[PDB]
Amino acid sequence: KVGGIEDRQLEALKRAALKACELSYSPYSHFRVGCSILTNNDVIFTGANVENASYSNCICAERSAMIQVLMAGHRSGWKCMVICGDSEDQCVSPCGVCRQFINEFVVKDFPIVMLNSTGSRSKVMTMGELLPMAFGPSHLN
Amino acid sequence: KVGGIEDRQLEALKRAALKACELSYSPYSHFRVGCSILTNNDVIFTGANVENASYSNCICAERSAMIQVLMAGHRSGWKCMVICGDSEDQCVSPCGVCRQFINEFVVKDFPIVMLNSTGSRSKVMTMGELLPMAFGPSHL
Amino acid sequence: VGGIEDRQLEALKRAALKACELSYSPYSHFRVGCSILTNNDVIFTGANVENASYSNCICAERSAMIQVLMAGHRSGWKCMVICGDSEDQCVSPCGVCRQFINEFVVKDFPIVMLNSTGSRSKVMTMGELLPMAF
Amino acid sequence: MKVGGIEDRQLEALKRAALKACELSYSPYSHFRVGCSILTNNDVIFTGANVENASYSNCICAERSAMIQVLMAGHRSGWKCMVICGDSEDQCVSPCGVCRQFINEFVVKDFPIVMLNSTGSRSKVMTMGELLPMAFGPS
Ligand SMILES: [Zn+2]
Ligand SMILES: [Zn+2]
Ligand SMILES: [Zn+2]
Ligand SMILES: [Zn+2]
Repeated sequence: KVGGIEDRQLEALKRAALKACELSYSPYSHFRVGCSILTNNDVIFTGANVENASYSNCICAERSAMIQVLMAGHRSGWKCMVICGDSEDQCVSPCGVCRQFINEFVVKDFPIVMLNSTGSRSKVMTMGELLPMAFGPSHLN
Repeated sequence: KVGGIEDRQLEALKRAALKACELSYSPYSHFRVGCSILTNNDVIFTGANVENASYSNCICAERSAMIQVLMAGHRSGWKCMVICGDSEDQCVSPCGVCRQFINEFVVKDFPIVMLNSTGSRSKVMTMGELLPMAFGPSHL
Repeated sequence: VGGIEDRQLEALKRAALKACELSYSPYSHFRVGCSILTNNDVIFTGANVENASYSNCICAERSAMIQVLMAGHRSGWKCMVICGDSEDQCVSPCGVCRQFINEFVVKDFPIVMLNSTGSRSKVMTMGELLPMAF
Repeated sequence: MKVGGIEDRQLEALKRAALKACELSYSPYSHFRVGCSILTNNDVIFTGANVENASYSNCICAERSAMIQVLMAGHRSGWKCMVICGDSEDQCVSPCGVCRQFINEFVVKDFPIVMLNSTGSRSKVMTMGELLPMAFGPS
């Protein structure tokens, strides 16, 4: 149940993620996704997916949330991320594009909580687990 | 230039875009770009480019700025956008990816102001001029 | 089309129309086809490829360009035709594709856009479609 | 033996094709070249290289270039193996999250992905399932 995070904080994060879905702009898939991030200063940021007529332009909820955090000055030290989506049964897991984005700013043990639309199903995995052998700045020279 | 927008607001937009470059995360290209957007109720949002080891994952300043706007619940009626980048002489222009993103939320007369790195010069173009015969929902 | 022999343009339009059969689009069901004429007067074709993650979708224009580039033609393309799944409206390239094309062609590069059947056509240069390119 | 289900000759041929595919790379911004090779069910080999753009967001990795080739050739599934090799000598080139999500759309969980360094010195074999767990895929 996510180490390094108070029960109240985790409860708050999950509430923030479900509510973030309301900010979704998805007139093409109609599939809404919400995401919340807890900073090292215990501040909560939220994001939602934003689609576009040109499908390549879609921005996921996770990336929206991270953009918000980064623009607010929080370069690192994030404590947790919660992702919630309009999936009735299965939990919403971040897509590869988002995993690559998250990997750029968090430590290997960074916790990512994935929920289904109501939170009746949940899973917790670390950044390291979701993106093994991550491609990073080390591959450049 | 830039009708329907007071000069006071345009000026404030220009400085915000200039200063937005400081929020950039570009440890790879080292090229910084700042963007500011004025909403219909005259609130200013700013954004900067965010790079990634994987070039595919980079987010331009214009898109980071629009994300800020959208996540604040302003899904329509933006009044103007100013882009400023680390370009000595020439005015930084929005790439095609960002033009397509912007086109999704603004009218054709939407003004896009492009500044040089110092903000001593500018060039104004409308969304319609920057992305003619744009791919839109009507097509879908 | 300036500088394009009519037999090349006709062949291009035909290649674009049939290219949409290579499309993988189970999400939008919107099939798009694209063909490119090399300076070599060789025709290459592409179709859109979608993905569960919309961000990963590759348009037909880009699939066609990948094909041309992987064949070793990094310059001198003569024309491009795009055939969209829009019945009564010519399909125009999205901003992402315009930026991609701009990387390899001259400002006068012609881009022909057709509706789903090819009964309607519209031509525009690269420079007209992406003014003041980045 | 190195990779299950793949003959030693085939693989050898794949590694050579991937290394050679690097010369087709268009990378004037990062200068980092990447080559990729794919073995179809039909035993045919396709190759691809990375293609960059002034707008970094528009870059297409070698893995995606090779898959576009395969798909446009009519091979919608049943791929046997994928080989990836980059300019990085001191370590193998692993696919970025973008490519993993793309590959995941067309292959089975046990699909083998071979990663090599610039020369071929180092190598590592991992399956699609290991590279992208809890994948947000078609299934
Ligand atoms: Zn995602
Ligand atoms: Zn851009
Ligand atoms: Zn496109
Ligand atoms: Zn990649």
